[PDB]
Amino acid sequence: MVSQETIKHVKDLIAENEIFVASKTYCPYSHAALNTLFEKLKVPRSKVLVLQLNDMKEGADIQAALYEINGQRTVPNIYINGKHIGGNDDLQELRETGELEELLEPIL
Ligand SMILES: N[C@@H](CCC(=O)N[C@@H](CS)C(=O)NCC(=O)O)C(=O)O
Repeated sequence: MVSQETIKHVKDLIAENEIFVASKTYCPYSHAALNTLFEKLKVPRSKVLVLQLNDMKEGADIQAALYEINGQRTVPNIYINGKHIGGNDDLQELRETGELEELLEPIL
């Protein structure tokens, strides 16, 4: 299983960044989520930590830690202000119900 140190590291990165996005360079859904955040929602790049797990030594451990934490297995795995949003579909869902704006206010 994933070490407790890895779990702690991931929890820390999520808490230290207004928006946290576990991603993979070749993931169509990650491109979509980031496009929405940066271009459509105009979120400042400095407010988002984007980790391309497929390009990181600990990428695999981080993805397993995330499953341990929130039960999600896929990327993108998005958090906004420490609150787990989910994947791209989850992000788009919140926009359609008009609930994403209230979450981004403190960040924008
Ligand atoms: N419905 C999900 C789909 C995400 C998805 O399928 N991501 C792929 C990468 S393109 C994935 O995580 N596959 C399993 C893995 O990479 O471990 C979303 O909208 O985020």
